[PDB]
Amino acid sequence: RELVLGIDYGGKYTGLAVVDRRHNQVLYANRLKMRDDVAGILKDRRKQRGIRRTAQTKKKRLRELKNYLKSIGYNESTATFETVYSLAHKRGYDYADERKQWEKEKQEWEETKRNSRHRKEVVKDVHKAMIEGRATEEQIKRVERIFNKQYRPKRFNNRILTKCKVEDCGVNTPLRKNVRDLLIENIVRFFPIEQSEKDNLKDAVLDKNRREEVKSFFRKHKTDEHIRKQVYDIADNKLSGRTVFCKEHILEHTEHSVFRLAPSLKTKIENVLAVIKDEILPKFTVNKVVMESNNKYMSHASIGWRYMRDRLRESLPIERQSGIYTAYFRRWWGFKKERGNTLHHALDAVILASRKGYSLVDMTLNPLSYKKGIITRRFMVTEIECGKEDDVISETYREKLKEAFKRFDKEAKEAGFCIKKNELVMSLKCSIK
RNA sequence: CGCUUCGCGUUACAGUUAAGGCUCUAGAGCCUUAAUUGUAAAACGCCUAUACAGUGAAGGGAUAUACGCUUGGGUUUGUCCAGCCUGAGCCUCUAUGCCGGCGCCUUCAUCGUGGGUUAGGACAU
Ligand SMILES: [Zn+2]
Repeated sequence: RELVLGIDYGGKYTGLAVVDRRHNQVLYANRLKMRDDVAGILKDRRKQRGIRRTAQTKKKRLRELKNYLKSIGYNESTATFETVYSLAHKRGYDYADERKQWEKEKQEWEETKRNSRHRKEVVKDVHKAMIEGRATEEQIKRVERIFNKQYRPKRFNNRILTKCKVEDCGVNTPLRKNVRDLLIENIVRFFPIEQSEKDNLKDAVLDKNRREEVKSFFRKHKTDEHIRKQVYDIADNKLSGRTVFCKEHILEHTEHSVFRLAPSLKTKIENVLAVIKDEILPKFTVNKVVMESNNKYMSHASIGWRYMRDRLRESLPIERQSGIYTAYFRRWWGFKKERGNTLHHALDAVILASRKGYSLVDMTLNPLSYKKGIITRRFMVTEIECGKEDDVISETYREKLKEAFKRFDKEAKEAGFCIKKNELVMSLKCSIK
């Protein structure tokens, strides 16, 4: 009995099916929803880790400055100590601190810039502080090595690590800005020009400030706009992330032959395997046809596909059907493909595990306050949500808040809630229920 | 998946200022709410003492070194991991921070007591 389990893996939903290949009977067919909340949770972890390690570095800098200043005779009371210890909590940026994310971060930088200073300002301020406090010059020079000190090393050059795709080498892929010579040529191999012209284009695009010859060639030669964009991405050194798999396999990857993967992808695959282990109990599948996508003559094995095959063998022929046959037998057996349809995923899993014939008669079936016994935490006017405006303890600003959220239904500056030193939004105490 | 500060915000304490009042007899005190200044905390825990930071000097720095490879250790638990930190030869793969000046290797004095991780993915319960 050829019980073949077919798994169609989308970016969000996943279809599972088990098709007895005699008479193309279907013994199991199901859909499953994958966890899409893991990347945001990891982003929350990254933000929390950055906050905690910034606080820890602040503690280390404060302890070091306190120890040094008490060593050179500047006790806590010293008017020369309090000024320097006050500027230690606010040392400022040392000029060392897709479009939506850029726009978003750009605003917070300006937000930080509108209410902070440059390292040089806090430093010239500790200068004037210790130049009238009789600190000679060496001691002021030694507190500049505490203000302008990095405690945890900033190591970001070789962190995002990707292995190769061809599966017989899992070596470290280089960054896109290191193997540009192997990158640009990967474009020009599929070009209808002479090899000498290929080398001339290599020399022109590969920096050397010779983009005018690149533009002249591109005006002269008929070349696609996406290839135009890729070449100009190579030439302008705007490349980000690692290269598309290792150097010896950039130019040759037409032959076939995984502990590292995205943890969101890993937990999606494990959820699918959790459902698979609920298929495994009552069905012994002798073969597995899997096509893992987003939504022969195929491309290389996907990292999620490879991890899925390895974990399926751990929990056996596990093949990957081409998209041509699956797409053909799909619409030809009725209906078409819909992105985000769970039924479509289930029926693609049914088709994937089915024994194909040829010429339609086979496929059957933040801390809080605890004063006076009542909880009252402070929330900014931006952080106060509608419906819960009555929890504000401040009766002086309660009417003002509700009126602004009704009369006016930037708005805070219009409503006059930017009353601070740097015109920041004020915060009100709200009674937590 | 990740490094890193700049902040913002929260809580706790100690002050100051501005309103809106309760009590004593124009004044005094404290009640709330805003703003402002200063300090501290932001996991608990686990693991470091053979570890970690500072100080000054000789040493290497594209035939150093490691964020790179192999194998461990901490986090690490009921169990396995991810990430981060790190030991040890490793240099095959990964690559270079800054304008000799950063990191690194020992070394006295190290009096020091400091350091890493920290609620995320699965199974069982
Ligand atoms: Zn390769």
